[PDB]
Amino acid sequence: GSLTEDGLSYKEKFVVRSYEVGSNKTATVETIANLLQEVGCNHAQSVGFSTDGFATTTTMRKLHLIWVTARMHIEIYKYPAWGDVVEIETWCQSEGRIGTRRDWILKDSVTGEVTGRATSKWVMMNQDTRRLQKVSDDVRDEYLVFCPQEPRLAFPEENNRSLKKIPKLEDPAQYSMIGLKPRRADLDMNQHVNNVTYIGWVLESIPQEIVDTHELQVITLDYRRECQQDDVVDSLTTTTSDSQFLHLLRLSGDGQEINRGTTLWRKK
Amino acid sequence: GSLTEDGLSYKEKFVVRSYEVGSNKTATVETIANLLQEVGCNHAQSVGFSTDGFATTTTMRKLHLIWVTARMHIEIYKYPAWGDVVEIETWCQSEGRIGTRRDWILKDSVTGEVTGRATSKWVMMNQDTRRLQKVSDDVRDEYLVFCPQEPRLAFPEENNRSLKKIPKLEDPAQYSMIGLKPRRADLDMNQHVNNVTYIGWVLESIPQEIVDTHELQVITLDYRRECQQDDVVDSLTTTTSNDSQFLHLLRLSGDGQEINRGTTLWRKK
Ligand SMILES: CN(C)C(=O)c1cc2cccc(F)c2o1
Ligand SMILES: CN(C)C(=O)c1cc2cccc(F)c2o1
Repeated sequence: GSLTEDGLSYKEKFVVRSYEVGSNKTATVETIANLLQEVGCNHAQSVGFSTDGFATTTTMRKLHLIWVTARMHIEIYKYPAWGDVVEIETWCQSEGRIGTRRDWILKDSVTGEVTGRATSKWVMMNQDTRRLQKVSDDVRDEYLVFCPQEPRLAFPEENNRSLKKIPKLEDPAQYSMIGLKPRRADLDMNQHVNNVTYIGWVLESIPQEIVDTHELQVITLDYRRECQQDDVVDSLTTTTSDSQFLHLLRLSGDGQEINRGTTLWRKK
Repeated sequence: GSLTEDGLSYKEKFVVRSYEVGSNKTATVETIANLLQEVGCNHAQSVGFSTDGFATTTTMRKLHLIWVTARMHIEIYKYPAWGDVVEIETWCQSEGRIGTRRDWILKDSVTGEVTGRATSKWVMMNQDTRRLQKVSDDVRDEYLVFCPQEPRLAFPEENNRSLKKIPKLEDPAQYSMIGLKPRRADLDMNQHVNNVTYIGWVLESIPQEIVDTHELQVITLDYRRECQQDDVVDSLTTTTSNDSQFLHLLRLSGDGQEINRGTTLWRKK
């Protein structure tokens, strides 16, 4: 991969692998989410930020500050098949004192057609106390020289799906998958649960008949709290409708919320 | 990737990804196992066999016959770091009427040094009845034109670890991880549990202190029976031993039916 001509975005190509595809012989949404993370990491390395998933500066590191995902929104028009080459372009933008945004555009390398798009909201947090904080001028100016100055949005449309408020699922849930636990393959280099595992956990409570007859078109996920390595999760889903679902991940014992989200599925 | 000059082996390069590494910032053994699987699949595609993990012929497909892994053996000398380029060469050999063998050699692309090696034994099974069978001349002859004629072994040594008999762990196990269940990401295109998930499950019962102070050098895993999508597994481990060795057993959570057995060898960091 490489930074583009103006140095304000990064592109990379990936060939879809045999173990990365589902029953349709096309990439799963978790494979897509892993590729989004990989290209984000390579963009951070290319300009000198940390390469641990937190994309921090030396100033943030001394203060024990990190960037954490608050929301992920992905829309796929066509999932790439096994052996296909997908090109992904990514860029970031500061969103004032609130935090930052990372956007992505996925294209079929052969046709040049846009096959997907994604956006994510990130907030600054002290890694020890877990307390959020606004972004100061000093940290903001370190990032601004690597971002487009004029707004560039993967989801420009007014009142689009990426910015909608997600309600809390009410008990009883229509469907559930209980007792979900991470294994070492679900952890990152810092022993934290990888963000993509939560997408997988949300999808576990979708009935297999839906997965067999529909394709996932849109997923919006809010991240409220981390699942620790020794935590156990319950995945809950209720149909709200194309088929739409409301989702909730919570700790198996006390019922503490870790994530909430929505999915939109199209009949095959 | 591509078939080599003589057409009897296949090579492919991979760059280690950010989400593919563990706490050491180097590729996990499950990332290595996935890469071995990917290069095996690309080798099968290159010569016309099926690309579903079973590497079958048209004759096998009509008879509902598939190849399934009976044993996997991996030895890693150096795990590649994030951003490193690893080159993997793979080839197959028929092992008479018993089945076939697939071998791999992993190299550091920059230095050319061998950083790992692996071997796997495959048997022919009817997909529906799950009954094993010997390999007939007709099936054997279809594969032989794509294999070296003279023996070529990733593990040539006379008393090598890849062919040792594995005993059955006796209760009580020293360590355990109970209630392990596959999720959709653990399944292949045919909705079967991916072979690499079992490696992950075996490793779940190794204490975290061992993982934090040692590096996995060798893993030998026997595959006895499949874990279905709605099955639940228990992973059991007992120390058998600057080197630590363990004996492993995966079995169904309820009736205790064995699905896998294996051994691991770890060296102090
Ligand atoms: C969540 N954060 C802070 C990031 O991922 C991030 C921001 C950014 C700006 C310019 C260039 C980059 F590579 C950037 O990475
Ligand atoms: C487990 N099996 C049967 C295989 O993976 C296999 C055997 C083989 C022989 C020549 C060339 C190939 F590509 C081969 O693939």
